[PDB]
Amino acid sequence: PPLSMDNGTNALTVQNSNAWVEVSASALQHNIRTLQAELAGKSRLCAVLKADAYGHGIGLVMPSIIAQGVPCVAVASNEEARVVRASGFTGQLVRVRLASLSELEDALQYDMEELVGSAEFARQVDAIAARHGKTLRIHMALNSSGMSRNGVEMATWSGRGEALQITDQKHLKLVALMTHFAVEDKDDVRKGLAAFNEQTDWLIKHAKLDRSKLTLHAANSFATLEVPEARLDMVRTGGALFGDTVPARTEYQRAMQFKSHVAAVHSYPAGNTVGYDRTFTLARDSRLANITVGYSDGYRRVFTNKGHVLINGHRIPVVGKVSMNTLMVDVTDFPDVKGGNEVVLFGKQAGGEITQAEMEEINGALLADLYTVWGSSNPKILVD
Amino acid sequence: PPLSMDNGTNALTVQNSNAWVEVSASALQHNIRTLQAELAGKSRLCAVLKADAYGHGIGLVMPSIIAQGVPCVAVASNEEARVVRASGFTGQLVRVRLASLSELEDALQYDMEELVGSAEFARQVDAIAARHGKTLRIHMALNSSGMSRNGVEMATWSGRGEALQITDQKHLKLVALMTHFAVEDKDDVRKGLAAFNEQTDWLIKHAKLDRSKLTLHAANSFATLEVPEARLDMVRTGGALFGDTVPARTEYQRAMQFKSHVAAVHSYPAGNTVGYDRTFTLARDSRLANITVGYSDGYRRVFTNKGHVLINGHRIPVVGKVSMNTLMVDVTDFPDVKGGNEVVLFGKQAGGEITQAEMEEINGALLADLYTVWGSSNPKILVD
Ligand SMILES: Cc1ncc(COP(=O)(O)O)c(CN[C@@H](CCCCN)C(=O)O)c1O
Ligand SMILES: Cc1ncc(COP(=O)(O)O)c(CN[C@@H](CCCCN)C(=O)O)c1O
Repeated sequence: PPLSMDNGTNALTVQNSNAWVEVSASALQHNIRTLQAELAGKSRLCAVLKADAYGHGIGLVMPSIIAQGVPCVAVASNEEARVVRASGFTGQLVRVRLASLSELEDALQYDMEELVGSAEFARQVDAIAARHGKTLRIHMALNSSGMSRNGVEMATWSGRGEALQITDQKHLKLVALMTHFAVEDKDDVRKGLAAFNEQTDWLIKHAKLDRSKLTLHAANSFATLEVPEARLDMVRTGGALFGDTVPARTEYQRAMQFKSHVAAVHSYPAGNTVGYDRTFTLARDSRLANITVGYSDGYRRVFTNKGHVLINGHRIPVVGKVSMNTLMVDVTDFPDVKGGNEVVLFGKQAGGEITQAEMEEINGALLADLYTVWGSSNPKILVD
Repeated sequence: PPLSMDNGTNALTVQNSNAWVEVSASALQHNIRTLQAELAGKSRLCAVLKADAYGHGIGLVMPSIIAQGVPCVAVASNEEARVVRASGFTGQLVRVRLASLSELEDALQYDMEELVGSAEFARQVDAIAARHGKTLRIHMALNSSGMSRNGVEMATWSGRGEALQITDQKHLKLVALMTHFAVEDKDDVRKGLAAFNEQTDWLIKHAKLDRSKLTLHAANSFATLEVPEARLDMVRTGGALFGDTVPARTEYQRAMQFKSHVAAVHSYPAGNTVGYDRTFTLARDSRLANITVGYSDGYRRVFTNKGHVLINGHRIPVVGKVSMNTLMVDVTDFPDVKGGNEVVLFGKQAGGEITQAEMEEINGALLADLYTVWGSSNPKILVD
């Protein structure tokens, strides 16, 4: 959780960092490159890079997005925008959530295209562009797939009207329409798509604006890889980039490993308890590892008496409550674990693996919900 | 999360922050002044400032610590220490968890007193001081309340022996004995104190130790407040400083509020469902507020269709799965809610209140499990 950053770059080493997150530079390029070919010049790529690149370091990943000349980049937070631009990405850059107004105003300087899903929203945002002399480009979000989140519900006549006035805006230039698929099911994406289609068609036709000057973009990762017809003009892909997408497509390589150190290993007696509130009772006569990681560090409380790490290839049980900065793990079966070893909180360790599958199960929600904040709470460090 | 930062300083402002953590400098400055009094100058005070000050900004909490002549600070990570010193705090600086050697070593530059819990750990560490020409000051950790965590187990001769060789180390000034308590409970905390006493007595004796050179220091916050006799030479408080301690002690004030904005408000019709996986169906023609905060932001997935947030003092419910960046709430009952409105996700807003108790409920862990990380994934902004 570095306390000094210069556009995503810290001064930290693996040596002097307590727990760290390893972005694989290589897996990255292999993922970009693979998508780029699978897509096949039938579609463009926005690399979906919000959440600081899903906890991978927008600043760390920007090199490689530039490297594989990816044309487009989605962000969410204003900083993500500053950093992309400050990397020299002279390309298309779009926000993939609604902003707040003040926020959006600041953003103006970064020349980002802004998402709009409502006429009242549109209206204000317009007066903000007028105010600065600038012309602001906008993606119109359409609730085609049923998210009820960013975009206008073009299902009812009200929406269709709201949609019109979004385009009546004299200081906003319209340049896309979009929806985002809501269920990761083939059939359900397929309806979403059929809807997005009529609604685009409808709005294009009836607001006498023209195809040629818009990009229509609905496909997320799962959508791109599974319902390719849903590709259309451009796709925005987070997960797949980083190798958590459809578990079956194993050509998409994990980009992020989460790791800590072993502080030291202590002995304890039969009948001791471990961590707050005496949750675990020591069954035999034990050796424990003080691992320099906690919930402060990201490794959440919910892993209490449930989770496992890897050390020296060894699958090793988390024991007792997870303290704020220190994790306790039973090495009582593994005499070969020693001070300064390397803990793998998530990933593979020559032999072993902590599965995304098994961590999600413990957590109660998807893995992003953990790793996008592991990102925030530790140093991201480039590798391969 | 600011992507550029200096010692925990950022050019981020409530205007362009998408969500953010407000640290109340009076809530702080009060809380310290309160302890310092309640203590009566009869017992020394460490500001336990770990996890970047329990997610409050450590480089933020510092200038007040310095100005109130708090003599000691307790940090966890190396950066935390760098920043304490960067800030001009000059006095006693201990680490409250075993470090791993590489990390311990890097830290030598900051003059920190290091926690030590076993003979082997000690000798190793002796080695490093040795190599460096330094005399490292060490706090011995006892397992008196039986956390089984950093503390040498003194309930067993072998362990007892370990203690003794920890003290036989040539290159380490042993300068405290401490332990930490496992149950926030008047009785269990007492047993542990009584234990800790005989063990400190014993060590001082058998190791032939100048009592006037040791700090005997055991009490956390709860212990300090609820069990005076455990104050001994010094205490170690975080929660209290931040107003997250014994709910009953209301003289200690919350120093943190969690906050975000309304993106805009969309009319979605009955029958629509909200967010990934159709988790929620609209029983009525709704007005849904789009909030520029999400699980990547720290506001985690556990709150799907569970949470409440305040706008204009209104208890408004989370609807649909908390997405990565945006959060959807139901303002159909609350037409005062417009775009741009400030949102409390945790705290108080004119007359309403999002209680620690009600969030812990849904989380399943103490509030620190959430908010130490809110700290990390959001900019912290000083107030009052
Ligand atoms: C509007 C939008 N466009 C593109 C993407 C990229 O999708 P992908 O990562 O699934 O390829 C997202 C992901 N944001 C999701 C994360 C979905 C979790 C799956 N990785 C959210 O808001 O929760 C998105 O919200
Ligand atoms: C060794 C030690 N000493 C003192 C404290 C300060 O406790 P206080 O916050 O009650 O003043 C801690 C905090 N670490 C704990 C406390 C949780 C914070 C909730 N109060 C942990 O690792 O969960 C600690 O690990």
